[PDB]
Amino acid sequence: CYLSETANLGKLICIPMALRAAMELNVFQLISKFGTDAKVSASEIASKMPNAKNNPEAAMYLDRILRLLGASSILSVSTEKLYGLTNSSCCLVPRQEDGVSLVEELLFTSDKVVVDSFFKLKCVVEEKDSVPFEVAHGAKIFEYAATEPRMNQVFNDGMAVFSIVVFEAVFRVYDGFLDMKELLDVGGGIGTSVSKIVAKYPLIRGVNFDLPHVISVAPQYPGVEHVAGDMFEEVPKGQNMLLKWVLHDWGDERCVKLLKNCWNSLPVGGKVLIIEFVLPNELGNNAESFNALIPDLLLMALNPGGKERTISEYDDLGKAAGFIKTIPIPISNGLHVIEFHK
Amino acid sequence: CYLSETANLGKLICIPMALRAAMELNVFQLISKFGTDAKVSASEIASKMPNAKNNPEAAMYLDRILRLLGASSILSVSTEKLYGLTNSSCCLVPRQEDGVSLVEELLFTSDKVVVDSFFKLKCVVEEKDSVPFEVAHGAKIFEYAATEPRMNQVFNDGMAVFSIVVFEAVFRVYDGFLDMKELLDVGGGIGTSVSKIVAKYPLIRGVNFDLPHVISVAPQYPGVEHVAGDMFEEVPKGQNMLLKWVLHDWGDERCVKLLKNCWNSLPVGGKVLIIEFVLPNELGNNAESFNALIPDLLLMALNPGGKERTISEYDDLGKAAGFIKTIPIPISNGLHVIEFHK
Repeated sequence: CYLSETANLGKLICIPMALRAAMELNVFQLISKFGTDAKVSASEIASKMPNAKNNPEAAMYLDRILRLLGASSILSVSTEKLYGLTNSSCCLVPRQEDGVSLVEELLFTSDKVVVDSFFKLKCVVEEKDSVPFEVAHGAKIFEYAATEPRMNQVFNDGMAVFSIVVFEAVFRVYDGFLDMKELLDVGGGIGTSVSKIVAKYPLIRGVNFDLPHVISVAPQYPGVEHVAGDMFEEVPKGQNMLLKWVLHDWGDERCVKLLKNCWNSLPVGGKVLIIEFVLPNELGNNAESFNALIPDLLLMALNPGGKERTISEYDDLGKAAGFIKTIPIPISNGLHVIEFHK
Repeated sequence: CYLSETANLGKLICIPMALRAAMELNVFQLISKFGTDAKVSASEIASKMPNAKNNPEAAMYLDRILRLLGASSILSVSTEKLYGLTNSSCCLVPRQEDGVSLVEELLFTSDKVVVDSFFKLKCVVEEKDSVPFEVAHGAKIFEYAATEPRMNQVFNDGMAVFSIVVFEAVFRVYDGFLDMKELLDVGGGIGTSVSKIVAKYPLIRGVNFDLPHVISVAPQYPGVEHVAGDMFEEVPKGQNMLLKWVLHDWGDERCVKLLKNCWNSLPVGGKVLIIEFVLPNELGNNAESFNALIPDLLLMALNPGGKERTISEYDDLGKAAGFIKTIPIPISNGLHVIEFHK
């Protein structure tokens, strides 16, 4: 009956926006600053909030946003209501170690520019060659970013803090980093990714490869030697090559051409490591299943032409260039490390 | 484990914006226009979209979206993917009788002018007397809606549909109407409510009562006398009064005067009927909880004066006006008739 689905389906938008506002207001942190498995009032949390000081009602409005995150299991409740951090609410407290937390990723996935793009998802389907983001902002995404600092930050801050947790995950399972001479990181960005590798495997020689306009600003890393160029023209010579989140940006023709350029500048007895989220064929309310789908949608909103992929499809791509024995390694919740051997 | 909490919290934004594009692309009617327990595929669904006749990749993208819906169980999945309506997917298919769905309501809860307002939920906690809608748009809700047809209509079409399903329930459960001659709808707008009531119970002389400019347009219905005026000044005399989704738009001191004025124009054994979704005293992942939270959020966003309330709070209000019996009557998933007996 309807008055069922008015709640089931009507909560769907309400939760993320309530979460977002909580993140924006620190909440998840200010709560942790009180203790281990602690349990706090709205009136308290708002008391540890500078620009609330001037607002009386600060208390009651916060209690209304929180009880939603409560009922959502995103927070935990006791009785004046008392909220406390949860398993999948701890990823929102920045570590005292660095400052890391899922916050920066999530504030990006749900940014007005991402959602305003989603608000036009119905266009990939109706109009051929429509870019939701373009339809939504009337600029090529890279044009927009060039003139929109806040948008640029949010994207970079996000795919970084993310990349970190993605790498901590690979520096836990994967062993293949022991017994490497050099990795050549393709579309390596400004080298951070590999910087990380060089420092936990000094055994390795670091080559960051990306476009000249990128490389020119890349910081200087011990082990990381930068090299500018067009990976679609020619990847540089090397033994081990990284492709973390590069193939999902690109189609099939183009994905091959890059994977080809890698075979060439790679010796026999040597592999291209490809760090991705592999799309199961059995999609379910699995984090396996959802870690592929989130990007697919983001990829449809921001990059009509990219796509996440099933282990079947990587193996088709990473073979029509001339590889064999594509050895996929499960890492966590879908993070595979599809090895492409020459 | 981060890489787990990146889907649980990550999906929270994608699902809604997917459902939207789905409803918008008209996916739930087309899967139905196939059969009863039909399992259909993007390729076919696409060919039914006359707008997607000329966008080759049409199907490919629809598939990419519908996947995300399958995972979350809006749709149902099988093996190419084949999807079909479900209990929920169903409540988004316009009925043979009336053309009614949750669609119009869910397309409003998630409309851009509402999300935009959600993207300032935090303002309610910080800046005192702040109204996210106003922060986000410049205008007050009504200023904006008078110069913005598309928004105005979306809001009507949603409030419309919601009422229809909300009553169908009331009437399946509440014995009180059979046993009434006069019903005065206080804040009835164009009195579409007190019509539905009189139409099903024609021994009732209905009175619809709202402000001149509202009443100034209401149409004419059999068994309904319209009456212009200001409920917070005087309320017309009447055997019984209805107050559907009124109390919740106002704060305690101002609900009390409205209910006072009501108690002043009632005979003894007269009663105010309060139709609200009621805030449970302990919340959870239950339709009784969200059916109260969703509106309590939309309020903070669009009218922060308004709140949802607990049966005990509604009772305190009534008693303040000098009624003397509160009979809470559960209807469905949190929906109530609360009777204030004079």
